[PDB]
Amino acid sequence: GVSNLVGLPNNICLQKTSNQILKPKLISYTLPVVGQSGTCITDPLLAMDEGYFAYSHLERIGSCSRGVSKQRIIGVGEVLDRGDEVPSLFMTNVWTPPNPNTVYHCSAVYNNEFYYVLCAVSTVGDPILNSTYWSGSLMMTRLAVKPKSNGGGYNQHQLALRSIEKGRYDKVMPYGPSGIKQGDTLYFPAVGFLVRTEFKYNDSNCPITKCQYSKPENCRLSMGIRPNSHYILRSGLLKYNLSDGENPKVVFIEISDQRLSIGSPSKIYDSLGQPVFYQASFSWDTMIKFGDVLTVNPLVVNWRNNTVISRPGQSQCPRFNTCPEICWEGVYNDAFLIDRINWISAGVFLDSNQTAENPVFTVFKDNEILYRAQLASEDTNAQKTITNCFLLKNKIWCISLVEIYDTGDNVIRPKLFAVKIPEQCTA
Ligand SMILES: *[C@H]1O[C@H](CO)[C@@H](O[C@@H]2O[C@H](CO)[C@@H](O[C@@H]3O[C@H](CO[C@H]4O[C@H](CO)[C@@H](O)[C@H](O)[C@@H]4O)[C@@H](O)[C@H](O[C@@H]4O[C@H](CO)[C@@H](O)[C@H](O)[C@@H]4O)[C@@H]3O)[C@H](O)[C@H]2NC(C)=O)[C@H](O)[C@H]1NC(C)=O
Ligand SMILES: *[C@@H]1O[C@H](CO)[C@@H](O[C@@H]2O[C@H](CO)[C@@H](O)[C@H](O)[C@H]2NC(C)=O)[C@H](O)[C@H]1NC(C)=O
Ligand SMILES: *[C@@H]1O[C@H](CO)[C@@H](O[C@@H]2O[C@H](CO)[C@@H](O)[C@H](O)[C@H]2NC(C)=O)[C@H](O)[C@H]1NC(C)=O
Ligand SMILES: *[C@H]1O[C@H](CO)[C@@H](O)[C@H](O)[C@H]1NC(C)=O
Repeated sequence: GVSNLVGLPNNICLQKTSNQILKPKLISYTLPVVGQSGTCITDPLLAMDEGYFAYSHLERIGSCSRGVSKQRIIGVGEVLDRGDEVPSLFMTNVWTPPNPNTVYHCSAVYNNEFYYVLCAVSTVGDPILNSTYWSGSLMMTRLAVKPKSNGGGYNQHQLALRSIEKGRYDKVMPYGPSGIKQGDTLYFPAVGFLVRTEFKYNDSNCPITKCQYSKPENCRLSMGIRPNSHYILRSGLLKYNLSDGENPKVVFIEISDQRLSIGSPSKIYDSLGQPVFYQASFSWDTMIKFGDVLTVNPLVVNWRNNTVISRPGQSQCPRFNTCPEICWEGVYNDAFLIDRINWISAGVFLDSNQTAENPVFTVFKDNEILYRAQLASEDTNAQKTITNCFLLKNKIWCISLVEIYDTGDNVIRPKLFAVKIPEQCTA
């Protein structure tokens, strides 16, 4: 079957090459995302663990940003080899909340037959864009990956969050596609909203050395979505111990201050016997942020010193920016570690400076891109990108979800690709 990337997988190519040895296969049609002309599919989540996956999206009628929310899909299922010997996703269980207008920022963790999905519940829109008026309310659903006919609360049911420990943070919420379980406590990528006049930051920790026109205040102002924001954002994890009587709390853990950046969508995952953490770059530090997790609680991450991977921005903080500016921009494009011995990772990235376009599956190390494969056209518009890799017959496969703009219908939709990591550098 399909299993996590653990133990001693088949060899992969380790050399920088321009040979086309990556051969992505399009596998969207196994999920309900091929879509209908007058509908936009937005706000996707994909998560994978132990032969299962959780998937979520919102469908809007008309406009992609201001359209009417038709339905929120939350499904789980299994990753299975089609006869082809190629992995693909198959739903087994799907749920829709009663009110699709109010669910935001879902995040999934798998544990022993069930996926847990933590979401924000808001009556004032995306909580990030109006945080003062957001109530801070949360919701968690449990889905069985193996539905059992008329299974009452086994198949689906919601859990009650009657206690949130958030220390000195006003509000706390899930903020990233997926997390990890730890026999058997759950950890969700999350973010904390700290009242700005409580943020202890020493401006003399802001790298201005040969950054022309970069005031040392910039690193503190950029910790909120706006230089005058009431809150600043701090990434971290939400802990949820399943073995806590009957009302397990949720405890916020903040990310350490090494290479601090405004809280943004993040991800924690298990690769080869140890957890990795990825944090999207939504401000001035535009080089990819991920690394082995030194310790989970408290959270400290051994950020890689990657010099080749970045992400497109706008005028102020374009791709490859490293100088402290005041900005809130960027895109979520994560990377999955596939070989620790050599620290090689795979991800889909947008190969452009100031426009979100040209999605390229790329395998890479800290200072070298080894090889790559265009996923669409060089002026294809794209956004969020979520990669998970695993084993199929001891061979490493990755599955990437990529938000692509469809020029026919003028709407975005998730495309799924399955990519085998080449076991040799010649075709
Ligand atoms: C995120 O969160 C909150 C929602 O809780 C939102 O605040 C609300 O925003 C709307 C503005 O879009 C505002 O409604 C407008 O209010 C003014 C009257 O202003 C004052 O009246 C209230 C009565 O007690 C008082 O409580 C406050 O002092 C309030 O400031 C009104 O002039 C507007 O009407 C406009 O003109 C035409 C008239 O025909 C309307 O038909 C049309 O709808 C117009 O918008 C409008 O009603 C509302 O009062 C705010 N709610 C409160 C509690 O403050 C934030 O705006 C939002 N923040 C972000 C970044 O999105
Ligand atoms: C990346 O570079 C730093 C500095 O050379 C390495 O050492 C520590 O890294 C962390 C992460 O940014 C810093 O917060 C510490 O101050 C560094 N300690 C020092 C000065 O030795 C780090 O190990 C490198 N990461 C990699 C790729 O292993
Ligand atoms: C996209 O942005 C990058 C970063 O500024 C540009 O690449 C740099 O181009 C300058 C030209 O002065 C070189 O000195 C640097 O070495 C480049 N940085 C690296 C290592 O990539 C790039 O040219 C931009 N794309 C364009 C031309 O629009
Ligand atoms: C950090 O440095 C700045 C400037 O020297 C200072 O304001 C601050 O007090 C220092 N650290 C602390 C908390 O003492």
